[PDB]
Amino acid sequence: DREKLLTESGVYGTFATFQMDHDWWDLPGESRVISVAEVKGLVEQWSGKILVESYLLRGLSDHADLMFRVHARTLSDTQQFLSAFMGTRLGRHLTSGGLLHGVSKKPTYVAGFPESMKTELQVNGESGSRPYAIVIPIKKDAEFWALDQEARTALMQEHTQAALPYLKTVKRKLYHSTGLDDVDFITYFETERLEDFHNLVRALQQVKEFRHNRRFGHPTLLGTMSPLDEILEKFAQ
Amino acid sequence: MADREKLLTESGVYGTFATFQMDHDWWDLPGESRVISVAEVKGLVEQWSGKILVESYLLRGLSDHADLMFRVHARTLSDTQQFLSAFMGTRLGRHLTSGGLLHGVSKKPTYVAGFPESMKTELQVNGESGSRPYAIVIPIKKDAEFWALDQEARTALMQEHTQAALPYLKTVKRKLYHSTGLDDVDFITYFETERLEDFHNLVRALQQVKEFRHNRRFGHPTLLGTMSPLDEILEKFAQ
Amino acid sequence: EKLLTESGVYGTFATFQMDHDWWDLPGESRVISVAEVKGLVEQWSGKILVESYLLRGLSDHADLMFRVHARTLSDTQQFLSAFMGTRLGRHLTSGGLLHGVSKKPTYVAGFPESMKTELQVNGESGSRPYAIVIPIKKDAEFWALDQEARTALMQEHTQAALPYLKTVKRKLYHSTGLDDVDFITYFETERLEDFHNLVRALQQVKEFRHNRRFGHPTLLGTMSPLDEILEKFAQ
Amino acid sequence: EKLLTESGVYGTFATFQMDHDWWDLPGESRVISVAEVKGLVEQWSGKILVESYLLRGLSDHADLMFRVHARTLSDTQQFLSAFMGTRLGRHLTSGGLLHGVSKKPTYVAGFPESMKTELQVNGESGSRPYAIVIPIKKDAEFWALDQEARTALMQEHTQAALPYLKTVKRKLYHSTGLDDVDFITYFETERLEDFHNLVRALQQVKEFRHNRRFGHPTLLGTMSPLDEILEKFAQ
Amino acid sequence: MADREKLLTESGVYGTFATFQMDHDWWDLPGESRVISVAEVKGLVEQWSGKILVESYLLRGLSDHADLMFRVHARTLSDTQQFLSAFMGTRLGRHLTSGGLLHGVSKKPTYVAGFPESMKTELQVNGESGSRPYAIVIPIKKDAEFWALDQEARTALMQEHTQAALPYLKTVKRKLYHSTGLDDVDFITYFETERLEDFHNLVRALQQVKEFRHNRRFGHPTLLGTMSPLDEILEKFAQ
Ligand code: HEM
Ligand code: HEM
Ligand code: HEM
Ligand code: HEM
Ligand code: HEM
Ligand SMILES: [C-]#N
Ligand SMILES: [C-]#N
Ligand SMILES: [C-]#N
Ligand SMILES: [C-]#N
Ligand SMILES: [C-]#N
Repeated sequence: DREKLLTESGVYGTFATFQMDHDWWDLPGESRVISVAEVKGLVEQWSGKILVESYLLRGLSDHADLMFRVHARTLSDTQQFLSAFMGTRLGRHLTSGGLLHGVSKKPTYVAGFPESMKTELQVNGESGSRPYAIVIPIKKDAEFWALDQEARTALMQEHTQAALPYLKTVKRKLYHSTGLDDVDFITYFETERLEDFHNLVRALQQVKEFRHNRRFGHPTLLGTMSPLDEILEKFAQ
Repeated sequence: MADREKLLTESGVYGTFATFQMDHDWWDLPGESRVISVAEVKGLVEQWSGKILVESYLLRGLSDHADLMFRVHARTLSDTQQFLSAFMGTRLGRHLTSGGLLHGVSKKPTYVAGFPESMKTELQVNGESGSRPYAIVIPIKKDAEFWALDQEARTALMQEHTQAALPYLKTVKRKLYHSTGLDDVDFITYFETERLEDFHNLVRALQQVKEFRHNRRFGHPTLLGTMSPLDEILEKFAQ
Repeated sequence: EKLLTESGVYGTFATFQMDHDWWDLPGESRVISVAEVKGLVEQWSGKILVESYLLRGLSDHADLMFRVHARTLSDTQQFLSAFMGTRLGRHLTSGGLLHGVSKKPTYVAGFPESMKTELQVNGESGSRPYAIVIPIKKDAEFWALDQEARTALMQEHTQAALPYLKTVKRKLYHSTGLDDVDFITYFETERLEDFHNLVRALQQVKEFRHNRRFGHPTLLGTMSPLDEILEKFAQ
Repeated sequence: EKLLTESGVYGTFATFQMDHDWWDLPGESRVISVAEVKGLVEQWSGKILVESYLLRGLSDHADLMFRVHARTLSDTQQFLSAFMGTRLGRHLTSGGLLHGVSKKPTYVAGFPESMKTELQVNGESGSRPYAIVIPIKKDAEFWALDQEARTALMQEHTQAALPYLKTVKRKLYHSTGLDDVDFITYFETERLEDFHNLVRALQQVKEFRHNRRFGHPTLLGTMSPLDEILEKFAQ
Repeated sequence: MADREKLLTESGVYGTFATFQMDHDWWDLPGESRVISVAEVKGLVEQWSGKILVESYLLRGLSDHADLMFRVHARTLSDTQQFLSAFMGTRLGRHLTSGGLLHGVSKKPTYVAGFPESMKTELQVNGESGSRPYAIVIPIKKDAEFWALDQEARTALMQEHTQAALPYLKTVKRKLYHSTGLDDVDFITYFETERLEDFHNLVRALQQVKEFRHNRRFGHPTLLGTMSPLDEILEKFAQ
């Protein structure tokens, strides 16, 4: 039910990044192929309860080789899966990178937008395989929360407005992360055109809302989306 | 039989949050050797069950760079020190990197007396009846501004704080430790909940009151975990 | 070169540091590993451009840097993932990693016609020049400004730098959204004291105070062919 | 004794953490290592004073702390380099390291005569008391004030602390120029709840807002003879 | 015999500060093997005795996370690069974790000319005649404001700076390297002294002038060490 998890509300989303130790290559090739096999099996073992997608950060994001985007209706399940993964022979040679959670929620400000804008917001992304993926954690300043509903709705309409020209070439998803870690939002983007995504962020950097981002990125995780087998394959030969 | 509940609720009781992370080499130990290690620890906690209260949380896979957390109640910190030092001594403890470590006294309320009587009434309910609830720990440091204020001013801020939280008194258990002078934070807040989505909302609500902007440090780290008996946690390290 | 001057070309800066246990390897093993990499680079020399810098002894916690030009970052990813896969790469701790596309000038058009002319000069005729890389993040104020305001700030920026237009080669990469910086600046020079003066000069204009992040890290190295660098790793 | 109260006596705070690979050592080798250190300390007990604190289980990433007094830092350097040279010292990752000279009072003379009187009492009747160490750095503003202004700030500081003069011993080291802090504060007490109140009290005076750095780390430990501390690592 | 001092006093001479920390595995080497390693380095330095000047400082036990520091003078940084790369290559170097690394040009005074003639006279004095003095290194970054100032304003600030420091020209040797553009600081300051208490007072004095508040970065790290010949430092790593 990928359909259900990727779009519904109440679905927790977790982003876990990992980096491979050096002593992993001190292991003989044989030991490594077995290790890869263990993990692929574990992920397949969980495919019933949760969704797991893989990203190659190696060579695009500093100090990170692999990232999982995990959807689940409870974080407990996500915990059980991640603790197991980190337990495997492969997991034991991975230094845990960033770990961020956030629930997907129903839109809060879109209702107060022009009806013509709601129409355009119907489109989310393109039809693409092995797209780039970008993840940007966000913390708002105290000011942002002090604002009243009308004020923020105005800021968001300005945010949305600037982004409309990229509505097709950049898929987007927003996770509400407050209280589960040190950020207010987790933003997630898929795109085949990074030059568009770059322009999309400069455009958003010029709206008013932007200056309220006490934390913007750190880390800004850039990677290529790919099946788990092809990623681990690189660590076996 | 045993008034264990006193430590968990009484005032003057020091409360300590110690996190640990497991080394990679812990699995170089044979599966059997690891299960023996669990028993060593389980016994040690039981040996101390007279002097202190110890509760366990699985942080692995929810909190970055942390696998295990203990919430230790004790009427003096030397005792907590001895136990934690002993724990780190067990075979298992020898393969644990000490993570964050925070202390704080639980005290009788300072501002609640100046609230409306209807508010004092509602604050009697603390949490739900739940087993294996999520647990959250958020360290907090107030800015210099906050301390410069007078009692009346602060009493007003906290009354606003309480009001914002009222819709969540049931679905979120709470406890506050006074941590100033024992480390680099002023308070240690601790919460149990079965619905994190509520807790998320509880925090968005508090983010919008006045008091909030006086938190020079809020979280960093924000420790999220599952509450569970010590056996089941250590069991996981024996696969 | 097509990649070095045209727009739309991604530029990537990847830093590496050599592990201690690398020298525990026997002399033979070290030289064979060197050969593996040299081959990998030529293997990619068709799809991408790769240049090397010895940071060892000039930049802290860094021995080596690659500047990789490519029309897609996927290629750069594949190459870097491969490089770190070689026996040599397996003894390298990934240092800093930054990407940025080369873009068509945004403010130069609004400059005086005499200034546009002078900007045609970029650098000197030099081999094995020093190289410097300085990442930059602008503050929120800077983006809020209007085109005229920014066009003005940059014109003052350009003005301060004109006396160094000859002795300092320059290139600017637009890095926003691919990492935690807005620009990646890259400079080649034979005279660092000139480059030092160029930066002290720029520190005094208005624009400068809008650089929320300036350096961190400031990567200083000598430019050199890949062979000569790895050779030091063949002792 | 001699050193703990006179001026011109440098005081050094050194923290250490025991590595994991220490428990891979056989039990005997560890006791021999323990014996080594105990000897080195007694060997130096003539020239300098050294005291021990068990931070293990009270301060994160710290097991042991030394408070070393000496009339010159040269001596303290020699001792600390030697200590870290010992078999045990080789299994300790150095934590924080801070220096500060003990100096004669600067602001106390301008206080009320009744206040000078009360400050004569310093501490309690305690054995194996808790110890707290808090580094402090003042902001630029604090130094900009004139002597009269600061003297007022200190008098408000002193006033707030008077109720705790008996249950809390204090010592102040002047650390500017020997590291990245201006002051190192050190306190012994049997009641932490008192010390807690002492710090909550002082947080409310005016002076406090001038502390650009407060703690980081705030080292909490129990004071104990070196023998009983090392004993735990010989099991 | 050797005009070594060309580097220590001339302008246009790059000065580089490199710190190192000794790995744990260095003591796995047999005693004899370590002494040979010392000889290798002593030789490498003497091999370079033509092109550069190298001085050594023992940071072990005075500076956090650092054992050894080199102050290297060279007319080009490439030479310093090659030397440091060779040094880091030696048997000894292979067991050293590279700490901080900072470069800076020695330049002729910019503000001293605009001072009173009585002040220029006093500034002729630099330091004392002392052996094995303490050494301090403080990296510095000025804020944007400082550069926005005009020459006259900065000259005033520096004259106030100089004035505050006049009482210490005897007990504290000083040197200033202009570091902007070679790393993340604008200046590298270097001091030798037999009396740290004097150096301490010197810094409180400078903390009270106007100029000081423009130091966006001050120290971090503040490197304190004892100056000594390379052999006696390395000698300590052989026992
Ligand atoms: C085509 C691109 C984008 C579109 C259409 C878009 C639109 C929106 C909309 C409509 C909302 C609020 C809707 C609601 O909660 O009811 C929102 C929220 C948000 N967006 Fe975007 N956005 C885009 C790109 C981006 C980018 C590139 C970032 C980069 C950081 C970003 C960061 C955020 C954050 C942090 C929020 C949370 C604000 C809040 O709800 O309080 N968005 N976006
Ligand atoms: C159901 C949820 C909550 C309720 C009913 C509640 C209520 C209260 C009350 C009545 C006090 C004053 C008690 C006293 O010290 O006399 C207080 C203090 C405090 N609360 Fe909460 N609160 C809730 C949630 C939270 C959360 C979610 C946080 C932070 C993440 C938080 C942080 C604090 C802090 C730092 C204080 C100490 C203020 C001080 O004594 O100076 N509280 N709370
Ligand atoms: C001889 C030396 C230099 C010259 C001639 C020069 C000239 C220019 C020019 C003409 C532009 C406008 C680009 C455009 O219109 O898109 C520019 C942009 C820029 N320069 Fe330089 N520059 C020099 C050195 C430097 C240095 C040393 C730094 C930083 C350490 C730097 C940082 C930047 C940045 C961050 C931008 C992009 C600003 C923006 O597009 O918003 N430049 N430079
Ligand atoms: C019983 C408790 C305390 C007493 C009686 C006390 C009293 C004093 C007095 C009289 C001075 C001025 C010394 C002089 O004239 O040179 C002073 C200095 C200082 N105290 Fe305290 N204090 C106490 C606790 C604390 C605590 C708990 C802290 C920090 C958490 C602290 C931080 C400082 C600092 C940073 C200075 C140096 C100020 C300066 O010289 O510029 N003190 N103290
Ligand atoms: C006896 C001690 C000292 C004396 C006589 C002294 C004197 C001077 C003088 C005359 C200058 C002007 C140099 C020029 O024209 O370029 C200067 C520059 C400078 N001094 Fe000192 N100083 C002393 C100590 C210190 C200390 C202890 C520090 C920092 C911890 C320091 C930081 C600086 C810096 C950063 C500059 C460069 C400012 C600029 O060129 O914009 N000085 N000093
Ligand atoms: C915005 N997603
Ligand atoms: C609120 N504890
Ligand atoms: C300037 N590039
Ligand atoms: C106050 N020492
Ligand atoms: C002034 N050095």
